[PDB]
Amino acid sequence: QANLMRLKSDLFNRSPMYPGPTKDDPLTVTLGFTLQDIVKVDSSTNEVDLVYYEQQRWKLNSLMWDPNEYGNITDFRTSAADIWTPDITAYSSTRPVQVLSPQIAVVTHDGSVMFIPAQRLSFMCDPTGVDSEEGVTCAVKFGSWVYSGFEIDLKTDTDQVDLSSYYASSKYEILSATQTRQVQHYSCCPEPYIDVNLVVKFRERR
Amino acid sequence: QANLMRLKSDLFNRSPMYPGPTKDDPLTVTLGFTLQDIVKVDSSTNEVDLVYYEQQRWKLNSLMWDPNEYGNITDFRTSAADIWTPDITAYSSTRPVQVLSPQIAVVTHDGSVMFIPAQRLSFMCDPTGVDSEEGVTCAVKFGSWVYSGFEIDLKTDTDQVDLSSYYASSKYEILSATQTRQVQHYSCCPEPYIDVNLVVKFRERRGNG
Amino acid sequence: QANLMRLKSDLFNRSPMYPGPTKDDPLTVTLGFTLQDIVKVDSSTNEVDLVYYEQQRWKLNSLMWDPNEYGNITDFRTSAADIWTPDITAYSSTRPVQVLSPQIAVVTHDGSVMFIPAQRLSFMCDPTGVDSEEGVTCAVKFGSWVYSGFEIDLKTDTDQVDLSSYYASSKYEILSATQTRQVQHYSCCPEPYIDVNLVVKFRERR
Amino acid sequence: QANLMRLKSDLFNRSPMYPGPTKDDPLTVTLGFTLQDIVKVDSSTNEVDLVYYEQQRWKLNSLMWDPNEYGNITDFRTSAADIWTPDITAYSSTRPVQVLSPQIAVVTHDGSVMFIPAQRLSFMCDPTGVDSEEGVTCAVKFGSWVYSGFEIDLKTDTDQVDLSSYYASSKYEILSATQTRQVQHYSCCPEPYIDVNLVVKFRER
Amino acid sequence: QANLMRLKSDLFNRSPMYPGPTKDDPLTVTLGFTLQDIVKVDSSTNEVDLVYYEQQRWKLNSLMWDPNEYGNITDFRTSAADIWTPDITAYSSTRPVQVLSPQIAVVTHDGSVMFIPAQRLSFMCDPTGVDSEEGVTCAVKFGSWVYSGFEIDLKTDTDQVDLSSYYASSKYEILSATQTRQVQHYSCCPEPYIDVNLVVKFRER
Ligand SMILES: NC(=O)c1ccc(-c2cc([C@H]3C[C@@H]4CC[C@H]3N4)cnc2F)cc1
Ligand SMILES: NC(=O)c1ccc(-c2cc([C@H]3C[C@@H]4CC[C@H]3N4)cnc2F)cc1
Ligand SMILES: NC(=O)c1ccc(-c2cc([C@H]3C[C@@H]4CC[C@H]3N4)cnc2F)cc1
Ligand SMILES: NC(=O)c1ccc(-c2cc([C@H]3C[C@@H]4CC[C@H]3N4)cnc2F)cc1
Ligand SMILES: NC(=O)c1ccc(-c2cc([C@H]3C[C@@H]4CC[C@H]3N4)cnc2F)cc1
Ligand SMILES: *[C@@H]1O[C@H](CO)[C@@H](O)[C@H](O)[C@H]1NC(C)=O
Ligand SMILES: *[C@@H]1O[C@H](CO)[C@@H](O)[C@H](O)[C@H]1NC(C)=O
Ligand SMILES: O=C([O-])C(=O)[O-]
Repeated sequence: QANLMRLKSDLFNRSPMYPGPTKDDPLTVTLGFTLQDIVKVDSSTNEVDLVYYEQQRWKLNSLMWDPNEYGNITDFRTSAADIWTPDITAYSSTRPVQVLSPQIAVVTHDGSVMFIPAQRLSFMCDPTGVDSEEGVTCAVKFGSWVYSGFEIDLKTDTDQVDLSSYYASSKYEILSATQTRQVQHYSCCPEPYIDVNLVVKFRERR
Repeated sequence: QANLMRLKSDLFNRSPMYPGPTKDDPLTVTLGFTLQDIVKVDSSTNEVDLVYYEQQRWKLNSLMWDPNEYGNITDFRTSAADIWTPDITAYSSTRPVQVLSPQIAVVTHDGSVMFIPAQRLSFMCDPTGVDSEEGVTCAVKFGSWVYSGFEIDLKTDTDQVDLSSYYASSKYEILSATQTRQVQHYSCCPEPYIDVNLVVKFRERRGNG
Repeated sequence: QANLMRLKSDLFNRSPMYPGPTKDDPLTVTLGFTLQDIVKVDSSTNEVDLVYYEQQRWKLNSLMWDPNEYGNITDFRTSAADIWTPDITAYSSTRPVQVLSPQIAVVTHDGSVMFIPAQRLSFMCDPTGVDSEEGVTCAVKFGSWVYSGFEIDLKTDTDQVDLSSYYASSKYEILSATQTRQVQHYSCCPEPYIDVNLVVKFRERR
Repeated sequence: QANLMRLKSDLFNRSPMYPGPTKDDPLTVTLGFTLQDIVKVDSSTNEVDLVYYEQQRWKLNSLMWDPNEYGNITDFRTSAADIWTPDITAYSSTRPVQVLSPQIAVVTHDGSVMFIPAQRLSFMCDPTGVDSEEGVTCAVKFGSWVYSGFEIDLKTDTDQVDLSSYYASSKYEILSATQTRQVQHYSCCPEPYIDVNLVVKFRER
Repeated sequence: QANLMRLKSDLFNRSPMYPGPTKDDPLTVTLGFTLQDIVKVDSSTNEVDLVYYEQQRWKLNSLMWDPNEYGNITDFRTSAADIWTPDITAYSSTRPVQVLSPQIAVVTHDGSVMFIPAQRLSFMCDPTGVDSEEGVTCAVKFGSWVYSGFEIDLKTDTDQVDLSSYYASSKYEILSATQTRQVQHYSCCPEPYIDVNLVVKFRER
């Protein structure tokens, strides 16, 4: 309708696109995971496949509007191609991430943005011992590929992974799943990089 | 020809694209399934592969026209890129959906749209006992990913899935299948979300009953 | 060369694209198949894989020209993305069709268009018995996905599938292969739909 | 830098794109193969997988220039999307060809173009006997899909396939590899079609 | 924000895009590898699968700017499609390379560009004997596909591959990993081509 069409036009067609965060105007991205299934374990390559969805949240000044000038609209759905999105990357993936959900985000009038992509990820993980009582632990770090802590900081609202949608007839049951902010120093690069460490302990269901 | 070119120019070139539904102007989408084949079952990963086509139907005021002004055209075929389509998503898929049919919809002069994508889906299903007489039951929810019940509502014209085109020499025979509207509350989000729940009961092709 | 550049400019840049057939201006598409190979049979999923090319031919008034006004040019090759092409679809496929030839068509001065895509198709077929003398029969319907018989009719020039290019060292030999126009109704839709039914009888090579 | 930006602007941004060859102005494409590996043999489906690169060469008047008018530039690299390229197709492929090299060509001042795509190809081949001393022979034709011999002719500079880059630890050794022009008639079509027939004899190492 | 939007507009919207290096304006690209995992070995096809990231660095005058004129910005992140990038190719790949990281580079005020793509590569490698204590050695050359040594030269900062992110529970342990500039003369082409040779010696853990 007319009001939403005006708002989208005023936000996206007038200005050039947001060029991303800088040292003077840094950005904090909130991350959270909802784990749906450990689909597959490969003991001959030490790869494990997860299905999850990842809640991403950030805020920009350039996406603010006054609701009363646009028919009391407080939020709207928009294609993720119309906006900047953070370059969050699994640091130990072995295949390109597969997208399982529409590339659509929600923008709120205060400038906040929320994007919740469902994904299937293959990553490095040794499953030896998964058929035992103690189970096995594996971890994967999620963070910006190209932005140091001076441009992108991360945090979580909770260190507990949401397990309320976990597939009840999975081959594997979860013993614990946590999501924790940490600071990393890489050999390539003298600046600190932030990531959220997803740590999942699991075993064969029996 | 001339009259259709004129109609498509007037609908798509003059105005900006429809920005999707809102709370003030919500939308109801009708869904229905025609199940063609259960292609395979993976008992080591609890994945099942379905081939089906999915009838989607909705109505917009912005796609209305008077047929008298356009050579009595009452409908037309158009690329699904030319129009908004609902973001209907399987909630327990394990692979991206594969598209098996041309991305083309039919628009009618009252503003109603019909779009019938044929798809192959891998989703989460435990096939233990599929080789029994009783068979196994599995389910997958289809609904909007991003829109709550305040912007998108769903319904079916019937709760009976169409099985009249099911592949007769499939490895799996279908005993029954239903498609039912339901309301969901996810822990991420306070608003109700609407889905259609596809339930399929099946077993390895034998037989008895 | 100057004449062809003029012709293509006059046909494609002076007008909007052809919007496809209608009830008032319907179209007949001629189909024929040339079967190259039955590559693979999967008896665990009842899928079979063919390689073939599919001659498509139709005629539009909007693609006519006088050869004497364009240096006696009687036909030309053009990208299939520059023209409308029919949405011919296999009705029992189990995977997206794979394209094995360049997406180029030939337009003739009478307005006729010929497009001959080579394809690999996986489709529903029970191969049980293929290792016997009687072999096995399988079938797949090809037709428009969205256009009824009132907008697109189909026909064939012959009911015999061309086997003159069939791979002589294939695992499978062809006993017969036919292509036949059919009409039927679907529950979705009030009008009849036209298809061409590809019926192939084959057995393991002896 | 400035002289190359001028030359490219003058060749591509002025005139419309080359519309391909015609009966009045036909084109000869030179083909040659460099075989890197026979990677895979599937005896259950009679498919074989090659990795190779394929030298394609042709010449157009609309790509000519005088070096002296452009800072002594005698050739340049450009995206293969910026130009027309020939629709050379394997006639017995069973999968889409996989592209293993960047889509960049080299244009020279006489109007000649050279494009050398690296490719992995699955094609129809019965490998029964590959484990013997005699080995097995397999063949695949490369030619235009849509142009007859009246618009596109083919040739080779040599009948021998270049084997100097063949992988020394491949499962298969090459006994011979030739590339030969031939004329073909298909039942679809009354005109002759030209192809280069790649014939490779090989056995297990 | 305002200053970065001005700078990007001034670098990418004012001028035509860089047309790549020439003989009069050659370019040197620095390469370095960080090996993360030997994921897979296929002893029936002699293919091996590596996961790594590859640091690429080069420098262009046309990407230079004065920080004082742009709010003291010394560098910025930009999409790799907005800039020219070198066509670095693995010369013995058997499949298209898979991209595992965002296609974003960092440009610095002196005109230097750094791009560090994460990749998965299948390449030709005989793994027979990987289950022994001696292990096996494999090599793959990385260089420009279309530019000779007269337009693109390569170098490394160090001969030693970075193994500090190597997956500790990999099926395979690394015995050595080096990256070495070499000069190649191919039978197709009479000019020298530069590559960096990645040599990895490994065995089952
Ligand atoms: N300040 C700079 O000039 C700069 C900063 C960062 C990079 C950069 C770093 C990286 C690495 C940091 C972490 C660890 C591996 C990968 N992600 C990737 N891509 C990049 F472009 C390049 C140049
Ligand atoms: N009111 C808001 O600001 C809002 C509303 C909806 C979302 C949103 C929700 C979702 C979730 C709802 C259901 C359950 C999981 C996924 N599908 C996905 N993507 C989204 F953008 C984000 C923000
Ligand atoms: N008259 C209309 O409003 C109309 C007509 C046709 C369609 C339509 C039909 C179909 C079905 C007909 C055949 C059988 C399955 C699929 N192909 C697919 N896609 C479509 F858009 C939709 C609406
Ligand atoms: N003269 C014409 O009107 C004409 C000429 C050629 C074609 C054509 C031929 C072909 C076949 C010839 C060879 C054998 C299989 C495939 N390549 C493919 N695609 C085409 F468009 C169509 C129409
Ligand atoms: N000067 C020229 O006319 C020229 C120069 C280079 C090429 C060229 C070379 C190559 C080869 C060099 C290395 C060895 C195999 C492949 N990569 C690939 N693609 C190309 F376009 C073509 C023409
Ligand atoms: C928006 O809010 C105002 C203030 O409460 C109200 O009067 C008005 O009816 C609302 N709706 C529109 C469409 O303006
Ligand atoms: C081109 O080559 C000539 C002859 O060697 C040389 O004298 C001249 O300086 C060159 N011109 C340019 C513009 O580089
Ligand atoms: O004539 C036709 O082609 C028709 O009516 O479909």
